Amino acid sequence: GSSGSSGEPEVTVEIGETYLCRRPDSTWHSAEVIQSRVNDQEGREEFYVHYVGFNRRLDEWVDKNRLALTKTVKDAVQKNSEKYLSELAEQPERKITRNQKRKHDEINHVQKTYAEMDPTTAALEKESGPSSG
Repeated sequence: GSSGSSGEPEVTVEIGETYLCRRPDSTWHSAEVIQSRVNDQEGREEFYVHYVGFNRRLDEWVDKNRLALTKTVKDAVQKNSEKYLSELAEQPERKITRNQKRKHDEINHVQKTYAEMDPTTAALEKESGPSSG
């Protein structure tokens, strides 16, 4: 499928780096990006590239298209021979963690009882006597 595009990325140019600038000879020639500027009156972009292999009385602004931005544009992606990103270091990756807890307890109680006993008890002694005789 794929017919209607819904959004697209925006290219970008980097200063200090070298790019392939088109030439009026069906060819491309490297050119260091001096700086970058935008036209308000015209409403376009322009990058002052320097042809490191032509003349010193050159150095002129160019257009993004005129430059080589991604394999997308180039002389021909028939062969294409280049290395890959050359950068290795401690990649950003971390995720600490921790947790703990504890709880304890114990019931308690006391009880006691008593009883009251008898102290002491007893009787006396009855008696009697006659009279006659």
